[PDB]
Amino acid sequence: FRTFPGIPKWRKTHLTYRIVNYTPDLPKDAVDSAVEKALKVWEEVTPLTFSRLYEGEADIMISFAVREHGDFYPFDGPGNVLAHAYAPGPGINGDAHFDDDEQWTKDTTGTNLFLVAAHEIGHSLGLFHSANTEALMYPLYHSLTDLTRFRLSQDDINGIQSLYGPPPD
Amino acid sequence: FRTFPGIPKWRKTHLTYRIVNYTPDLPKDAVDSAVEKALKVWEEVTPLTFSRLYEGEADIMISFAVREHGDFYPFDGPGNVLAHAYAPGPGINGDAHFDDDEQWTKDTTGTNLFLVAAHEIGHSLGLFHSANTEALMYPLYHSLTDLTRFRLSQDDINGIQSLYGPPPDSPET
Ligand SMILES: CON[C@H]1C[C@H](C(=O)NO)N(S(=O)(=O)c2ccc(OC)cc2)C1
Ligand SMILES: CON[C@H]1C[C@H](C(=O)NO)N(S(=O)(=O)c2ccc(OC)cc2)C1
Ligand SMILES: [Ca+2]
Ligand SMILES: [Ca+2]
Ligand SMILES: [Ca+2]
Ligand SMILES: [Ca+2]
Ligand SMILES: [Ca+2]
Ligand SMILES: [Ca+2]
Ligand SMILES: [Zn+2]
Ligand SMILES: [Zn+2]
Ligand SMILES: [Zn+2]
Ligand SMILES: [Zn+2]
Repeated sequence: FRTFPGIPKWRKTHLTYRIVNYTPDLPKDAVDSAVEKALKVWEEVTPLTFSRLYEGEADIMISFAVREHGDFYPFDGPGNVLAHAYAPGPGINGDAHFDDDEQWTKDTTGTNLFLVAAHEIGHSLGLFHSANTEALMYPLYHSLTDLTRFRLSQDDINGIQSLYGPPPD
Repeated sequence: FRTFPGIPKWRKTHLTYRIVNYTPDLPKDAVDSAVEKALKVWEEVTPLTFSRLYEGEADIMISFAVREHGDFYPFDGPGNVLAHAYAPGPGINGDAHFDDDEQWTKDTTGTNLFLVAAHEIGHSLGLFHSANTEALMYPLYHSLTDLTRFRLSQDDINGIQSLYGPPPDSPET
């Protein structure tokens, strides 16, 4: 795993998230579920808890975008960069952006929203790209048919606990 | 990507550089622009920033030299070795020297100063020679045309970020 104990991690255990907009690719219920599931992968092995907001600035602002979208890193059309996120902090830090030029799907027939969102929130919590190839934090989208086999790698758990510790239970 | 033995890296996130002398090959402003652009490629993907000094010792002392020049490794005349730089650290470390027996150029008609300067500053920041053929840090200068297309390869990016991490306000690229 790769962390950089200069860069601040979140100073609190309870984080807020807000889904700012929805992709035409999927039913709003699936976006909500994918995000919820992605957040749970991390709450499970740390003492981090999350709550949703519908107005104001949540710590982790989640949005779909295309090309230029208000930050210094424009998306690139179809494929390649699927989404990006910023490490802990105020403002844009902790935010996660998803490229709508990708076809977001609940299965593996396009870009699986859940898996990429899980990786993105990784970034939102202070995790950087892992060198380990089976890690969720590995920067490579494998059109991984077996979503039924997904499991956070020991590397991912080791990395996120390095910053926040284990769950209290 | 490779690092120097022992992972030396700068501890400060902000470094100073000073251009000590100028080559007869190019006007001074073109030398300055090539160096600025060479520093900029790395600034863009790390938390590192740089500031120019015009007197005294900057972390990264940049100079043109020929044959013996006051250090352990004399240059070798036209061709072959083009420049050499030192790993992060005090004094001579972090410095970058360019062989003036090469024809330093703004384009590809001679040895592109920008390109070799970018590889040298790589060295000054802690990166060693990549075994990956398309990495700026591959130790071979080549028959490249499009300077316009220039972008650090992922291997160079993963190298320098393994050392410094990415820009604080930026995603990992
Ligand atoms: C080294 O840069 N690589 C990158 C930059 C960007 C990324 O990691 N964003 O978080 N891409 S990506 O968008 O293709 C990507 C994003 C999420 C992911 O989840 C499993 C795997 C790959 C891969
Ligand atoms: C033993 O290493 N081989 C070497 C030693 C020396 C070097 O790497 N200086 O940094 N050379 S070189 O001078 O030919 C060289 C320098 C810069 C460069 O930038 C794109 C490509 C090649 C190639
Ligand atoms: Ca894209
Ligand atoms: Ca935020
Ligand atoms: Ca879409
Ligand atoms: Ca020095
Ligand atoms: Ca030479
Ligand atoms: Ca010359
Ligand atoms: Zn963005
Ligand atoms: Zn990523
Ligand atoms: Zn020298
Ligand atoms: Zn070199």
